[PDB]
Amino acid sequence: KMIQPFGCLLALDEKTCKVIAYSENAPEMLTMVPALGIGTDIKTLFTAPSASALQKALGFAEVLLLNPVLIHCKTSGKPFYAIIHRVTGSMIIDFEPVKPYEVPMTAAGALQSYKLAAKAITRLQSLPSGSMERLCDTMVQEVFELTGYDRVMAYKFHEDDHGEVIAEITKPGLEPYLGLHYPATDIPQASRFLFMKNKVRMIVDCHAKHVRVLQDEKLPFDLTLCGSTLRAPHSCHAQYMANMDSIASLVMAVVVNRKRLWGLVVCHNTTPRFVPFPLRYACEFLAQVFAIHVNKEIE
Amino acid sequence: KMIQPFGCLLALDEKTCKVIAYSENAPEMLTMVHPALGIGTDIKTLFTAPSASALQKALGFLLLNPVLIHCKTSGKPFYAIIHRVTGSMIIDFEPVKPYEVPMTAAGALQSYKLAAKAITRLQSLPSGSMERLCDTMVQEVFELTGYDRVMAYKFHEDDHGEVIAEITKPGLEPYLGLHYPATDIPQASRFLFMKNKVRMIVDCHAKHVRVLQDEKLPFDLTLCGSTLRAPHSCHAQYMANMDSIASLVMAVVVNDRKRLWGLVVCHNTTPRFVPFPLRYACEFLAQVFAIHVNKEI
Ligand SMILES: *[C@@H](C)[C@H]1/C(=C/c2[nH]c(/C=C3N=C(/C=C4/NC(=O)C(CC)=C4C)C(C)=C\3CCC(=O)O)c(CCC(=O)O)c2C)NC(=O)[C@@H]1C
Ligand SMILES: *[C@@H](C)[C@H]1/C(=C/c2[nH]c(/C=C3N=C(/C=C4/NC(=O)C(CC)=C4C)C(C)=C\3CCC(=O)O)c(CCC(=O)O)c2C)NC(=O)[C@@H]1C
Repeated sequence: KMIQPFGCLLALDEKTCKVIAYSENAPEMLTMVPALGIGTDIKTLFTAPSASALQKALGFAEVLLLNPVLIHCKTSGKPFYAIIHRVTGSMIIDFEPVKPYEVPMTAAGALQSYKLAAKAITRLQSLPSGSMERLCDTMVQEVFELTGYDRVMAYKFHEDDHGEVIAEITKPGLEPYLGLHYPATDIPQASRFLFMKNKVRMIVDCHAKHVRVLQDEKLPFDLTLCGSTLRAPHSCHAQYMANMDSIASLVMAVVVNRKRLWGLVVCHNTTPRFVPFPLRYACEFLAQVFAIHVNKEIE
Repeated sequence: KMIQPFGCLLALDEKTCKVIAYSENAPEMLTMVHPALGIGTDIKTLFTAPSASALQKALGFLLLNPVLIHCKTSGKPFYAIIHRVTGSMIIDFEPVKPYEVPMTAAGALQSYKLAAKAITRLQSLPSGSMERLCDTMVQEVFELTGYDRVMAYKFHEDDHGEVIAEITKPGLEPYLGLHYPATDIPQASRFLFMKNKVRMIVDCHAKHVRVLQDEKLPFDLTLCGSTLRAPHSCHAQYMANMDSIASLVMAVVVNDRKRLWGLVVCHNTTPRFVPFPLRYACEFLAQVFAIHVNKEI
């Protein structure tokens, strides 16, 4: 029930379209502090066509969900990307903030993001088969040019489930990890499914003060939120990251197919870092492609 | 000096950033009709400030397209697509429904993601069959665009064209295997096919619109590369006899030793428009198709 404080979270009831859980920083972020709490209808917060654009999604099944919806707060004119997913009877929105001079550029930032992702995919296919080393080298390189982080590493999970840094690129001056071997318990099991579930997963600042999520108290159970892109890490991984002077990361999951988590393609930064939803989504596609050629060379 | 009427055009002086030529419809599309728009207008008066400063930043450009803009009072939104010529900067304006503006980026990711699916089905093909390559592409395109008819043209060594791959909606006469003379496509239309990469005709019976420029302009304003450009009135008549009212053409250039190897072509039986992000995503699907075509050769 914790989320990172670079965006905010709102869950709604699918039938009524009324807030049934909100993150602690939502009302400061989305209104002028007409208020926001349990109960709020969403027409009272955004402009009409953002509001009208959210309600259409209720109807779309999750084989027709198209993110991000670009929204504008009613009064402030403040613009966010809204990022939807569905857990049985309930909608859950991640809002992520848009700088104002990006609003005119949102279609062609989308297009460019995929354009780089697609090209890097071409460089992948044209590679001669046989070598896991040049493949995984190309993967981490392309991801480095694509994402700008301070370090990029692939991992590979052996049958014991422990991992070996099998590939690596960094900006000049940083200590290497290429080759090293760490224990299978360094990544807990329920974390491993979560990676499998949210194909891309992002931590903007491990020293962030995290924020709480408040649900309607007339619900007899607790609502599932670990799908949200604003999922807050465990405080244990946050200290591990700070000690090793990696403060941001972005993760990609390597699921082959007999379906298994093979590995992870990862970026680490030594200062804060935020990449917006159009990129993260491009990386979903690169990840699948990479999973397919990894499985090919196993054969 | 004419453009298709679904959009409107503007060209700006590269130095002063005021209008130096405008399409006749444009005062009606951009202003809800000095006259609000003519030779001399500052675009600062036409649009809203961040839409205007979005445009002024392209004067320093590398160019990314399309820039969504809004008009001053109405708030009508447009995709604004930009390209460069010698002393000026040209803008095509295309219409964007006001209640889909929240869905712009998602309609942009959703198109380029389908194109990228087609690119992997192509590259995973067993090599050694030009017939298998084209048959997939025209079927991949056939699902991406949704026109009534997709075909491939191959240009022989005497420049005549052959329909070497096709897939259609059921009930239409197939044109597969047909040959046609070289004079059906003049050489200037082939160079423009190489330069625009992807060209669209929305309604070959649409009445075309003239572009007016101040005649004291010290150079001629060329609309060669403008996504609105009208067809020559000869092709709009040949299209009607074939029952094709709208098309979408994607050139297949090899060694980009540059030569136009052929075309991937979409014809439809009723008017049909597709917004620029998709066309942009197919602009890459063609390049990947030309790269595999050259391998087979
Ligand atoms: C505390 C409860 C335990 C814990 C939790 C935890 N760890 C992760 C993710 C990673 N931990 C990694 C560990 C290693 N081991 C190495 O040798 C190494 C190089 C210095 C690292 C970083 C590791 C590889 C990951 C994967 C993510 C990554 O950035 O590479 C998580 C998931 C975080 C999330 O919410 O996304 C949790 C909860 N880790 C411990 O060490 C404790 C035993
Ligand atoms: C009048 C000046 C001449 C003319 C001009 C013209 N033609 C095109 C494009 C095409 N013409 C095609 C012709 C054929 N011939 C066939 O047998 C056949 C199959 C039934 C067709 C469609 C042809 C293949 C094209 C290419 C475009 C396409 O639809 O695939 C153009 C270019 C139009 C533009 O502005 O983009 C012009 C100017 N065509 C004639 O027939 C006259 C002799």
